[PDB]
Amino acid sequence: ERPTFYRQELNKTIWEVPERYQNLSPVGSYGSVCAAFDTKTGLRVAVKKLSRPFQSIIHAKRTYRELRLLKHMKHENVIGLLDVFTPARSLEEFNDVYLVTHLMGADLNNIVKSQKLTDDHVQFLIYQILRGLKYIHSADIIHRDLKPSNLAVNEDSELKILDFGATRWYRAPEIMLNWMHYNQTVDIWSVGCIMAELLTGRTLFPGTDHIDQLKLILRLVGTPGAELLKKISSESARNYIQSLTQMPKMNFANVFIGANPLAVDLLEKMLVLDSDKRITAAQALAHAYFAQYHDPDDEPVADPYDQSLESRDLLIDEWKSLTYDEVISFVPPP
Ligand SMILES: N[C@H](COCc1ccccc1)c1csc(NC(=O)Nc2ccc(F)c(Cl)c2)n1
Ligand SMILES: CCCCCCCCO[C@@H]1O[C@H](CO)[C@@H](O)[C@H](O)[C@H]1O
Repeated sequence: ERPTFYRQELNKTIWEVPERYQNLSPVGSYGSVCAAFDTKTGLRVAVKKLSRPFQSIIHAKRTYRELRLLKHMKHENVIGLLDVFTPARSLEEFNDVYLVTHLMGADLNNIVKSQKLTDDHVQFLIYQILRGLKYIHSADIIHRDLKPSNLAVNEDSELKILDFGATRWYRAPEIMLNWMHYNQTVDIWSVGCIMAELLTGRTLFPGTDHIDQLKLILRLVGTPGAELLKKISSESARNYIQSLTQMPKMNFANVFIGANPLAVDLLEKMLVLDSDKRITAAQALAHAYFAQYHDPDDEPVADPYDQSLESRDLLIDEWKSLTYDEVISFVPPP
């Protein structure tokens, strides 16, 4: 039935968790996190107690979005939920939400440490990012903030996409410019930036501020062509682009000296200024770069995700009751 809970003071609050979660050890103070050992499954886990989840309409709305999103994500290369619990026995005593996931003690920076990786290692890591992206994108979700710190990787370089949200170095140029109709290929831009860095051992676009970032990008990809200029709604944006000194797109072979030509080719297809022209995640997985990994029969797709439900304007007690239903309805994975 209901598990037996135990109480323990941790992170300046009294945590109340199932007996199955042992040796809680704080690893951070959105919400505070402890590392634990799950005696039921035999896994090391991260247990997150949400901070102030139902303090305001906004916090309530965010708690619900976060829970619904994590419950929906069921893929090897994306973070998922091992468990969700509340010590509450009713809606009326319900106030705290805890989320449980695989403990991931390293991100892509922790494993890569500014060093060149081998080409075979890059194929495996990027393959996994694109396999997870195919799945996220198939749900009609855009990550919007893919970077090394949002990618968990175990010592065996098995990788999961996360969202915890220099922080600007992997952002698509349109995002830097506050465009308002992004497509999924904003994430593909980020993947190109990550991929370039893994190969070379160096940040591709290490901008010092917002405008320097755009400057570095344009130096590599070129100033916008006529086709792209035709798609610019903003009269000021237009005027500005028209007064630029046309630089040709650099040749990526003379930037990524030494690299597998297949890698250089993929990067050319990812880092195209015009978002409409960037390769998609599904296309990228079929690219010859990934021949040793690609398997069309095990690159699964998600059920559709309804984002209008979290975009409602509801009362706190309404979001709290809806979040409660989500807690109670959780079914752990096999
Ligand atoms: N700061 C916590 C500490 O980790 C502990 C923990 C424990 C249990 C459950 C979750 C996290 C954290 C890190 S990552 C995360 N949440 C998401 O990444 N959500 C999310 C949103 C949109 C997406 F598209 C995807 Cl792919 C993922 N929260
Ligand atoms: C200073 C020049 C910056 C380059 C302009 C960004 C081009 C990005 O590409 C643009 O993406 C938009 C956002 O989804 C789409 O609506 C457009 O169709 C697409 O061309």
